[PDB]
Amino acid sequence: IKAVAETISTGPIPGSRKVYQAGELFPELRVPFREVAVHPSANEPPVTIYDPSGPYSDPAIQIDIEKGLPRTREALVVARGDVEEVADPRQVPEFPGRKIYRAKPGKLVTQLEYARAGIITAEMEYVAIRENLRREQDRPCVRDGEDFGASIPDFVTPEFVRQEIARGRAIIPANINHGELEPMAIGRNFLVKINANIGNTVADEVDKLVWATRWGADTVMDLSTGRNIHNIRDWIIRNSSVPIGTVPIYQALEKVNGVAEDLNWEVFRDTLIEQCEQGVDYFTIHAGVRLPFIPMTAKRVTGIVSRGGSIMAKWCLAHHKENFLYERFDEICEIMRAYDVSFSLGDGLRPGSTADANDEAQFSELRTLGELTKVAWKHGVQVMIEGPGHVAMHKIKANMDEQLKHCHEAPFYTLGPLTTDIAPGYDHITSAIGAAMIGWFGTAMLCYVTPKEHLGLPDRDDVKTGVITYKLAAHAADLAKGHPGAAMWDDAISRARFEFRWEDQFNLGLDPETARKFH
Amino acid sequence: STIKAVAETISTGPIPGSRKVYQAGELFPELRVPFREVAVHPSANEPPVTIYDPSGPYSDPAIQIDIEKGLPRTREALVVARGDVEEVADPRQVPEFPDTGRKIYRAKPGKLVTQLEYARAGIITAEMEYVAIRENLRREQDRPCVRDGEDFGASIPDFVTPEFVRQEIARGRAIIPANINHGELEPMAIGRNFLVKINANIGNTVADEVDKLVWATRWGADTVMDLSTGRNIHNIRDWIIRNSSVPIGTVPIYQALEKVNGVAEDLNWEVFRDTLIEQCEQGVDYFTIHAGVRLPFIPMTAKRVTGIVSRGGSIMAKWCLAHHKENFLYERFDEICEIMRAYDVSFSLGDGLRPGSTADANDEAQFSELRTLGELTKVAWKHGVQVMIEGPGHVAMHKIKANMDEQLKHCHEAPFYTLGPLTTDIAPGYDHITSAIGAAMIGWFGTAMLCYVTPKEHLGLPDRDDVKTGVITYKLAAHAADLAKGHPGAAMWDDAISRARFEFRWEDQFNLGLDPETARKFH
Ligand SMILES: O=P(O)(O)OC[C@H]1O[C@@H](n2ccnc2)[C@H](O)[C@@H]1O
Ligand SMILES: O=P(O)(O)OC[C@H]1O[C@@H](n2ccnc2)[C@H](O)[C@@H]1O
Repeated sequence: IKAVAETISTGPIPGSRKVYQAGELFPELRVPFREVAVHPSANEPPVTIYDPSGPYSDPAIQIDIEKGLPRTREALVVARGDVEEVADPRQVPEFPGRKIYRAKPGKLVTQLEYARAGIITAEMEYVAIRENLRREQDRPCVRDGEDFGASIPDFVTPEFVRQEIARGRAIIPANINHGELEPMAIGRNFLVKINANIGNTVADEVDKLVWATRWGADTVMDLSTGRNIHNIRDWIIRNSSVPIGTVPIYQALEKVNGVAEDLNWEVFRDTLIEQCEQGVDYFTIHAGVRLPFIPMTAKRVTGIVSRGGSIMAKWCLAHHKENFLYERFDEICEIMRAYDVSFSLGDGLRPGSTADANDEAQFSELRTLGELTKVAWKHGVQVMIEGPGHVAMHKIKANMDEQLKHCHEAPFYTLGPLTTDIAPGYDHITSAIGAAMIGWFGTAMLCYVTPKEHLGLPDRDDVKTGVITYKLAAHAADLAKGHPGAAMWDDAISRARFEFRWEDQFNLGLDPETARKFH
Repeated sequence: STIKAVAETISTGPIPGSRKVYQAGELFPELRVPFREVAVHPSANEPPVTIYDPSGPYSDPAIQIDIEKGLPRTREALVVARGDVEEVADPRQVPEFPDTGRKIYRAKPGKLVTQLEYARAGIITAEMEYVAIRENLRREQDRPCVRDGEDFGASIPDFVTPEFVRQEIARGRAIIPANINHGELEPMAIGRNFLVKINANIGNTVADEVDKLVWATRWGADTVMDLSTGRNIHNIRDWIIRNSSVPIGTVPIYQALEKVNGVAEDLNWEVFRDTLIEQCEQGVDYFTIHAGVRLPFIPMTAKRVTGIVSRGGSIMAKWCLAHHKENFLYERFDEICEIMRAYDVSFSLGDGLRPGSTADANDEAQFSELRTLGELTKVAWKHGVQVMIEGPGHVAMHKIKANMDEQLKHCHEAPFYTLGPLTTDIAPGYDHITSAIGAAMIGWFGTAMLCYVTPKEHLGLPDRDDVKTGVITYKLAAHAADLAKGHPGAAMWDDAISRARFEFRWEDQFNLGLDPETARKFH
């Protein structure tokens, strides 16, 4: 509590300052960016950089993790008139005022539902502003890139955001119970986003949360297992300005003392409700691990490597019945749409080795995920699809084409891929290669990999390394795609290099203090 | 005294988890071709895994290292045996290395001497069999084979034979950098149809540099370049070459420039010429030479974001603008070939006009130079000199294939040798990563050798630890390319380590990684 209050890193990002752009449709919005001014003699405008760090890097805002972040999104949600306060919330150190919400009976609360109704929500304008990086349409816009048939506009408008969401091609993860959130969008026609994984002291985890988003993590997932992951997660969500994801089966397994066999729908249901009221923005759910797909993995070089996938497979095998997450998929949807939680359909059968890439198991699950996508959309629930994994370079394009076709252009969310298995200790690098390429091919979010992958638990230095690696991978992809806003950054830093403006070069880099130190 | 400094600092002995093994030549029965081998747990019932090993005798317990004497000159006797070279009457003489045991050689007038000349003459040399054996990683030659990859129209065989190697050299599509005066060399091949090689740069105390050489090759550097500037550069380089089992490259203009006291305008042919001969006799295996930076090309760089970033290129640009004359490396190219051919030194045609930023990638100057390199290539071949081509640079991902396409066409499939490329400019201090991305991709598209990049790129001088990070980063990039190309030897390594991860054989997982000590420590 107090041990965290000091250990966490706050203050402006070295070389820059927090700036805000206000909304027009919703005049009270303040959309955050960070700004990097260069030498006056350079005679250039400051450079605007996308910033997921939150109020933590704004000295005007008092931080107190014991109280949580300001709930600056709560008012915009209540004002829509479709949510009511939950009379008696579910209940499980404890986090020390916050009302808990749920859609009114018969009301529609998801971003997808709103978008299909023709409605531009506050979150949507928020995202449109955020995605433009304060660029003005004052100069001609010439595209240099190859985006493989994507529809990235010269300039994002709130109406474009609504169009993308309504068609299922973008999502805004935004539980009505995460009032702290600074809205972001995931989708091919926007900037490539990245995810940081946290989870095994409360301070340590909040710390990694703040550290991860300080350096550019766009979402964070709390992958905690073991004792007291509910209370733990309170501390993270209340103090997070980025979307927070989870794998609900992890906690459900704990309730049944780590026995996959003893898992059931009731425990999983209770867990969902608990996490919905908590403010979790997306759930990874391995509903595509079907009974008959499991024997397809017996011949694999590395079997089933997914944690969530292994758990479901163990249940299916012990009972010899169809995956109950797959079975109750409609009932899962009826819960999530009441709070606007997004689906992240998991790859239980992802390749754990390049030998296993693009095999029958992986693709069978993938095509099943596409089917479930349409069922999710019918209930008005937003979706993204999870991908591999270990994939040699010549198979990465093929991964992307299978997803695009079989999953109806829903956003893709990958773990790497790692492009070779032979370099433990450097897996952030083997995966950065695969991550940059697949993002180029159209992947919307990249889950990070740290050097400790396959070996140990990431400390806050491994977290940073991972985040910086994936930020540069994501940006390399934006640039190759010809994203309208990518090359101003590269050109700014390159003009500084040219003129020997060493300080501007450091301040414009993903990691200014490391660059200055090495110089 | 320097010798104590050196012998104490350098890392020697078995590479953790593996042991030096040799395969004997058959065409040349005295050849001993090195690999390293990693045995896995007996309960796995698997043969040891054979790994390509450029570490040299430093990790061979059968050999007693002694830097004062240099490395075993195991190559001298095969060179001499051909009867095409003779001792130099009066060798050029420039902490000095005790170079008393080494005869210096030069081609006899009218004799064949270069690997390219022998190859075109239908001759299979000791270096050719050596590399063919090496490239096979001790795999079984009489075996059905089916390849899973996409090599974009390469000509990779299921199994490398000495004649395949000869054929590749003769058409100019592969080289073997091997100066007759580098008797310590363990021969290696560079070519699209062989394993992707990597290069580590060192240079700026002698013991500092010899350590980096040993450290670099220990972790998998296939060649090394001594990019030293300033004073003592000839004498330092003695300590490197005599103690290198890998090919050593330089950029001769760096030294030529020092002889004329930093003034690029005072360079001239006489000083360049004398530099070439000195390094030829020293045993330098390849010369990066920026002969494509032509006078009319220089104003094209004016419209660039970062202009001319090549050090060698900038030096030549300065000379040209000052004397208002065509690049003399270009004008006297013929004479340069006649010198190199007499010692079998390979050309590395430098990219003086490479893009220093993604913005300038694939522009007029870059490609104008590339087509010129392509024309110099034919002239070099006419003189019987081996050639590889140097390339970018900073290039965003979507422009990378186009680079390979232009190179293959205009430079007639000669081997390509890239520095990265870096695929974005905004991560100083992580440029080994931004460039690993480009390097793996262009390796996949057919690039033969990848010049590495460390976290210090653009910022500082790499220390011991930066050199290793760069080397490991490029080894995995080069391997990622081999795997994606469907190279017949690549999958075995990845599969072995994946079986170890699956069966929870931690020791084996550690030992089969590019960096065993790190993995064990992280675990
Ligand atoms: O599938 P398992 O349970 O192994 O791993 C879940 C974690 O891996 C991430 N992921 C992303 C794509 N595939 C998997 C997912 O977002 C979460 O961070
Ligand atoms: O062009 P300059 O003189 O800056 O750099 C030459 C170094 O950079 C390497 N290189 C490789 C491809 N392009 C450049 C070349 O092999 C040598 O190692």
